[PDB]
Amino acid sequence: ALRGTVTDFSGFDGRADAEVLRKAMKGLGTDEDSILNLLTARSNAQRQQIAEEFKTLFGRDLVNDMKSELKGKFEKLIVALMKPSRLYDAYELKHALKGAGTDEKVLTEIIASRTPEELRAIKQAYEEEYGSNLEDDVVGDTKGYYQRMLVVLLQANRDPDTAIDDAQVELDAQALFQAGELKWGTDEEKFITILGTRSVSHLRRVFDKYMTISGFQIEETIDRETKGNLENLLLAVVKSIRSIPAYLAETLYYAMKGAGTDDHTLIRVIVSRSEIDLFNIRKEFRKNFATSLYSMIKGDTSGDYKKALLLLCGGEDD
Ligand SMILES: [Ca+2]
Ligand SMILES: [Ca+2]
Ligand SMILES: [Ca+2]
Ligand SMILES: [Ca+2]
Ligand SMILES: [Ca+2]
Repeated sequence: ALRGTVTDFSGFDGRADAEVLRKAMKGLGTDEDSILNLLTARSNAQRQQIAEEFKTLFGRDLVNDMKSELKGKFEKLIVALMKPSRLYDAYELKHALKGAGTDEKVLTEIIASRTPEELRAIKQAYEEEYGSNLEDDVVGDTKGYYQRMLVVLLQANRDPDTAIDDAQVELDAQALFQAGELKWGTDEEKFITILGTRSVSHLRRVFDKYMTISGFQIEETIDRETKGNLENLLLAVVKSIRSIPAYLAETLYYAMKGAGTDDHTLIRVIVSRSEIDLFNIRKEFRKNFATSLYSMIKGDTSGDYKKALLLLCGGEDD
């Protein structure tokens, strides 16, 4: 059921494509249109081969060439599109941790919505690319229970999905009830362990049972019990447990919504998910926000940036 919007090009000719790209940048000016139309029509793996051919044919670096030709957000998008899939998330994480400050929004968004299998891969790529340990970096840049919850998640050791044990579902729902609503203060340690290590199928049942017992959806309790980064993280985990696509569709909505656009987030979610579940994200989006992702992007963005974006997204109605 998980569908992306970008797939492998049928009659792919890495060499032919490279020539088209050279021609589009050679001499005075840039044919941004041909670049944009070609790249959003190739899978990430094909973009990498195109980059290889371009280098053996011209002895020039494609990405470095595009960076000198392209400008602004269009450049940022195309550059993101050229990053190998297995390196992109690591790349975004590294840059969220970089600088004096730390972009918790990015850490929270990626660590909460990625599966353990994905976190495992992201950690390997991170280390072999930046020569640093992802966990060490996160710990060094975060504090309190927010940091603890991230580290628990980074262990990529969530319980596997097996037959649901009802007594166990009851036990956990009551535990969460006593750890929050019935407690003076909050036992965050309890929330972290349960929310961070139980299997996804188990927690979905726990969320429902928790509603029955308390009359509150777990999200309401989280909002009532916590605040700050921890709150954001816990809501992200809960939301992702329920549906990653729905969670990401929501992240997108709020990136555009307001005034102006959180282009970094808009670019990050579309590119990182283009070959995973961007189609599903499209569906959850229309259902929940009554708008088509396409129409939303088409109204908040402009220029080639907007054209490339819509081509990667697609489906005006879906
Ligand atoms: Ca030129
Ligand atoms: Ca530039
Ligand atoms: Ca309380
Ligand atoms: Ca709150
Ligand atoms: Ca806006």
